[PDB]
Amino acid sequence: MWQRRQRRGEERKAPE
Ligand SMILES: CC(=O)Nc1ccc(-c2cc(CN3CCOCC3)c3ccc(C#N)cc3n2)cc1
Repeated sequence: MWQRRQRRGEERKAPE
C-alpha cells in the first residue's frame, strides 16, 4: 500500500 500517513500529516513516515 501507500499514502496512509498523509491523513495524519506525514504522508509516508516511519511507524509512529
Ligand atoms: C501513533 C500512530 O498513528 N503511529 C503510526 C503507526 C503506523 C503508521 C503507518 C501506517 C502505514 C500503512 N498501513 C497500511 C495497511 O496495513 C497496515 C499499515 C504506513 C505505510 C507506509 C509507511 C512507509 N514508508 C509507513 C506507514 N506508517 C503511522 C503512524
